[PDB]
Amino acid sequence: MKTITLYLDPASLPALNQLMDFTQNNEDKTHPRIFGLSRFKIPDNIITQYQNIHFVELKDNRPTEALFTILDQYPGNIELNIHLNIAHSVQLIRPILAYRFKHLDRVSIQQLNLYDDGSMEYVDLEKEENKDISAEIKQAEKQLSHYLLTGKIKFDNPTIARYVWQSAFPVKYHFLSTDYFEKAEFLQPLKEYLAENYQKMDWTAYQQLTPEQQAFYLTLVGFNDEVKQSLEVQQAKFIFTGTTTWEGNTDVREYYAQQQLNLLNHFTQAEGDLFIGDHYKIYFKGHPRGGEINDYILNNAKNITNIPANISFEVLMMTGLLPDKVGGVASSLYFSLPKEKISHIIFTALNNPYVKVMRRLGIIDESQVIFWDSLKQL
Ligand SMILES: OC[C@H]1O[C@@H](O[C@H]2[C@H](O)[C@@H](O)[C@@H](O)O[C@@H]2CO)[C@H](O)[C@@H](O)[C@H]1O
Ligand SMILES: Nc1ccn([C@@H]2O[C@H](COP(=O)(O)O)[C@@H](O)[C@H]2O)c(=O)n1
Repeated sequence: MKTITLYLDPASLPALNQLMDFTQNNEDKTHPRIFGLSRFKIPDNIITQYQNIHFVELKDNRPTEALFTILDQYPGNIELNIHLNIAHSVQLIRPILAYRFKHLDRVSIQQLNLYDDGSMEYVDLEKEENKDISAEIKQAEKQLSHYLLTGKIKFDNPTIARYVWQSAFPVKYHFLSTDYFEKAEFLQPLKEYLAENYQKMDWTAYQQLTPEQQAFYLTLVGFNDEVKQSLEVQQAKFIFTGTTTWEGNTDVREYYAQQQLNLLNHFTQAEGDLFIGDHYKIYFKGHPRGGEINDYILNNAKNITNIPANISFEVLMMTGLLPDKVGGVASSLYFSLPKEKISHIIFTALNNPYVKVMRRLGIIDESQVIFWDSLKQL
């Protein structure tokens, strides 16, 4: 019948893996594709090369009703090939299942490919440390079953629910950390349950594409020549990475802005706690959703070369353009960065789930961790 490919992600890391999927499968100009990537604008010159190509907005972590207008265009039996954010998988598939409900006879779910949002999945798993994971799976399995038959979301364990899709669909997980599932002893039943339905995110994907596909991908992720040449400088490089807050609260937005500027100053100034040297070129790699937090850095910093916030950090590792050193606020980008390039990771005590994930992984050592409120105003 007809296979329809849906690419869905309100965040960054899954959309990045999914655009690699699109690249590897881009010889096919007619395969039906729906792009719900909040953080990614397919270039119009590329859009015109394709047909059966669609775009849907996401709101509240899920495709809007406009998804239905698009699917209505394929009146035959359709099998949906779905790519999702793991943390948001339940919401993202919500409207698809509501469409399926109305068109049971002709609409099926072929397969799921799922990708980590990032650290969030691991932070949340860390909170599941003192629970019977075995029992939790079997309960989530049952509750997923009720979701698929009523369309109603009710989960006793919303975290573990994100990993029981194989009880209903052919599934593949792509993990930022397969080492997490191995080292976290409490999660062994999960690891075993997932069996061979998971792999690690493959960062070597880009070097195995053809030159034409490589340029194609860089055009998807917004990685222009200007940025390429800005990083090829004949000098040692430090990239300062920013963060963002998921709180529209103005006072908090400005606080993050103020603290992050102060953090940079600890890195780049002589009097700083994290002073790196005088012999580094300084770059700002802002969070893609930083917004006014990113603006605050640019407006208030000096001798700083901006790498536009929209380019994901991992693209620099695709293209072998990693700097000498990287420091900043704890980020999903630190999970896949070679350990030799970590200057310092800062967290926004002993029982911080995020500190624990990164301690478990070897990303930060037995080191007395650095919170950003623990730093003097320079
Ligand atoms: O919406 C994309 C981002 O979601 C963030 O998670 C939010 C969530 O969307 C919101 O509804 C509420 O639950 O707060 C969460 C953060 O605690 C993710 O953190 C981010 O990675 C994106 O997926
Ligand atoms: N400063 C930053 C922060 C995040 N990012 C991208 O966004 C993703 C999610 O990062 P966070 O965990 O910081 O939200 C990362 O994997 C990275 O691709 C970035 O490219 N530069």
